[PDB]
Amino acid sequence: PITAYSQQTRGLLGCIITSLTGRDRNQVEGEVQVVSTATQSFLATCVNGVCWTVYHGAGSKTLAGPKGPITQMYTNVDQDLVGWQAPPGARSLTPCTCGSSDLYLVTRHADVIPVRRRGDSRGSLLSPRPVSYLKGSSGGPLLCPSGHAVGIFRAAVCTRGVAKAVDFVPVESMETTMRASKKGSVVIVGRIILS
Amino acid sequence: PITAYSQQTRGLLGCIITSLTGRDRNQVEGEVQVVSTATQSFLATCVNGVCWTVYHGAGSKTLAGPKGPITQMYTNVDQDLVGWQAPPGARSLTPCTCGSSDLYLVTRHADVIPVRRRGDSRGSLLSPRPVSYLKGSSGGPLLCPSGHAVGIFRAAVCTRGVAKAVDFVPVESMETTMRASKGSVVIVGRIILS
Amino acid sequence: APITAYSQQTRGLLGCIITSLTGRDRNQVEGEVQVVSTATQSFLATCVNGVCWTVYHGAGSKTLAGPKGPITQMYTNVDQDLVGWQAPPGARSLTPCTCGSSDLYLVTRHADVIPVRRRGDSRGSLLSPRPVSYLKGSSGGPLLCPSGHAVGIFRAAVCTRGVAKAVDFVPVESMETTMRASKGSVVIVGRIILS
Ligand SMILES: COc1ccc2c(OC[C@@H]3C[C@H]4C(=O)N(C)CCCC/C=C\[C@@H]5C[C@@]5(C(=O)NS(=O)(=O)C5(C)CC5)NC(=O)N34)cc(-c3nc(C(C)C)cs3)nc2c1
Ligand SMILES: COc1ccc2c(OC[C@@H]3C[C@H]4C(=O)N(C)CCCC/C=C\[C@@H]5C[C@@]5(C(=O)NS(=O)(=O)C5(C)CC5)NC(=O)N34)cc(-c3nc(C(C)C)cs3)nc2c1
Ligand SMILES: COc1ccc2c(OC[C@@H]3C[C@H]4C(=O)N(C)CCCC/C=C\[C@@H]5C[C@@]5(C(=O)NS(=O)(=O)C5(C)CC5)NC(=O)N34)cc(-c3nc(C(C)C)cs3)nc2c1
Ligand SMILES: [Cl-]
Ligand SMILES: [Cl-]
Ligand SMILES: [Cl-]
Ligand SMILES: [Cl-]
Ligand SMILES: [Zn+2]
Ligand SMILES: [Zn+2]
Ligand SMILES: [Zn+2]
Repeated sequence: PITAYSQQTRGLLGCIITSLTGRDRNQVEGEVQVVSTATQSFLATCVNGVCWTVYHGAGSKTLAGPKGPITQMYTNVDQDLVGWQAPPGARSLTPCTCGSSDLYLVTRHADVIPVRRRGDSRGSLLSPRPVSYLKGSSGGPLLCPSGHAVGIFRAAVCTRGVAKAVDFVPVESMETTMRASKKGSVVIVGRIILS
Repeated sequence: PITAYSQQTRGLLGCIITSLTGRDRNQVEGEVQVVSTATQSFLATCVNGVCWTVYHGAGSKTLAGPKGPITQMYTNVDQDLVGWQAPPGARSLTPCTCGSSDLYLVTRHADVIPVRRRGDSRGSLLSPRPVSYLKGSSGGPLLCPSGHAVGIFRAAVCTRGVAKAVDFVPVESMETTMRASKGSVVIVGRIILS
Repeated sequence: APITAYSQQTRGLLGCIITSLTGRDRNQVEGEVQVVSTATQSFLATCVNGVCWTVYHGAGSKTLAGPKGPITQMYTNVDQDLVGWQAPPGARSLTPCTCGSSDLYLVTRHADVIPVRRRGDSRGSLLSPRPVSYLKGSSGGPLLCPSGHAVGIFRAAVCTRGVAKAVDFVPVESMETTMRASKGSVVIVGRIILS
């Protein structure tokens, strides 16, 4: 069912300047936004109109947006989780409600990697890959077979440079951060379309 | 016998434009090229006129050339291998025929690390070093004592931040690849051998 | 702890790049630990007795950008992963520790003050482990005793499964053994003030 492809929209130049100005008037499209500070790149996934990514990529940094920089609405260092108001045009994934243990991690290179959930915030890859297959995909989505968000990719367990299992912030942890709330900008340099 | 030294030729700014334009009018020299996207760096080894490197660094990107960007001539994801037409000026290594297990790995820093081959695509360092010695040297060559290409550095077995063994695409897999068949990757430096 | 810290960014990537090329940094220098960068990677440097020390695996044999142009290395020790420059005017200097305490504190680029238990000449254990990301990019940062004196600089970490448990450092002694025995410039892009 689940397939994906990537689209690069900027170079490092556009990125650098966008970061400095915090002003991105490119058209936002897709559910998964390929994201970057000037010095490191990772993914940001959208759920419930909020654009979620990891703190170990974003920091407390703002998001470059059409009317200037967007301050983080949510920030949870303990859960390695931040979130901005999703910019106009960005599609939002719906949270999973079926309880499927068969998860699908989508990577920055638009690979769809099977995972079996074996814990609340953790699961094993059905076939190990070199860690390069995952690196730079933090803040990417884990999807159930219906393509609903179960959680966002946070870390991976590896040995001898081969990743055997993953760690993610579940979608429930987001609801808990959301309720509990109640120099450079991060830049959208591409996206990953789903289906 | 084997020795090697490095030469940088571009800054990151130079690299950024050369990447976007896709046009590199610099003089290509050496057998091993220090290569970079705008955002990561590794190596590319030339063998029999083909300029090889790793997919996990270069993706499916073109290579900035003196008459515009050059499209990958080979792309084997499963082996983590990509190849371009070697750009004019580059020198080319010849595959090893002597079957030696005494390999020698050349790094981006130009260190010549002795490796004992212990499998088709696998070998051990005679004395371990910190992973930082190797990191960024994917696409670099592993050389027999006579200075010929046996393979191409791909990944490393490390623990506690020290590298003990390596994994490399053998020069035969390249022959199999050859038989079967936004930004450009940029040459920002090179490594001269002897 | 009597020891607390915060960081100040002073440059961005474009600013860093130019300054690397020129090797001329006219920015006013402050604090003991300097956030340091080549164009393509970033780490830390610590001042002890007028000498600004960092890791070779970050700086190599690069000059340091200075107010009257680039500063050649005063000490280089690749066996120990150690390099040092004359501390540029403005830079405050920590003092070597003499109490022989084993209750060390690692300071990171994100201004975290991590407890460590010295368990060897040049090695220690984190009192409570953390994800490796907490340490990455903090090489050349200070390990301090309870009195805020230097015992050594952060060099490497022992990790498994993405969690850092122990660390490896150059002792301050080894620097005194270096002191007796003996294209781009590295650029300061921020600092970390201690107390
Ligand atoms: C308790 O739950 C967790 C659980 C985890 C926590 C945590 O995970 C960070 C993880 C640990 C480390 C890691 O997994 N390995 C070394 C193993 C090999 C690589 C595995 C491949 C991919 C991994 C997803 C990934 C990644 O792609 N990152 S990335 O995109 O490349 C990038 C650096 C942003 C550019 N994540 C990641 O690589 N890294 C950090 C922190 C926090 N860090 C900080 C600051 C100081 C950086 C604050 S919080 N917290 C946590 C909490
Ligand atoms: C079956 O044989 C192999 C066998 C291996 C395969 C594979 O190896 C990638 C390897 C696994 C990981 C790794 O070794 N460690 C974590 C251990 C610590 C570091 C050891 C130091 C240096 C290592 C050589 C090195 C390196 O220098 N890389 S690099 O230059 O710095 C750089 C990021 C590109 C800039 N290689 C590398 O670091 N990494 C990838 C893929 C493919 N990946 C993909 C995409 C999605 C990225 C497609 S194919 N395939 C494979 C196949
Ligand atoms: C004998 O004592 C030691 C002992 C160790 C030696 C050594 O260790 C460097 C260590 C080994 C490797 C490592 O620990 N891991 C992969 C594990 C996961 C990460 C742990 C997190 C943080 C670590 C502190 C740190 C760091 O933050 N680095 S950094 O800032 O990000 C950066 C790349 C510079 C930008 N250091 C570091 O990560 N790395 C290298 C060399 C030498 N290297 C060279 C050249 C060839 C590069 C010359 S010497 N020497 C040594 C000597
Ligand atoms: Cl390691
Ligand atoms: Cl800048
Ligand atoms: Cl923090
Ligand atoms: Cl990390
Ligand atoms: Zn579902
Ligand atoms: Zn030979
Ligand atoms: Zn003391």
